[PDB]
Amino acid sequence: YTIAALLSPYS
Amino acid sequence: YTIAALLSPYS
Amino acid sequence: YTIAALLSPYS
Amino acid sequence: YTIAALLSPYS
Amino acid sequence: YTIAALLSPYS
Amino acid sequence: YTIAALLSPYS
Amino acid sequence: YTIAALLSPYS
Amino acid sequence: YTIAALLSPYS
Repeated sequence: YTIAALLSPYS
Repeated sequence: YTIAALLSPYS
Repeated sequence: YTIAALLSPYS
Repeated sequence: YTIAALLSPYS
Repeated sequence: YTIAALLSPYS
Repeated sequence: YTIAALLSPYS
Repeated sequence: YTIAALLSPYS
Repeated sequence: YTIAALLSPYS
């Protein structure tokens, strides 16, 4: 399988 | 702010 | 007799 | 994905 | 902050 | 199969 | 001839 | 996964 996820939360 | 992200999942 | 079978399961 | 299989049964 | 996530993949 | 999960996030 | 077989796969 | 197979060839 293949998975790609990106998360760049800012405050 | 600045954000740069790249994702190239392959299968 | 003769037999030929191929199986390439992927996940 | 990639798959290559050959079968030539003879009788 | 508060976060709640559940993942139960099966095969 | 069987699965049981509980999540009660508070803020 | 006589044959007896049982299979109960579970998931 | 689950698999169940039976084969009783006779001659």
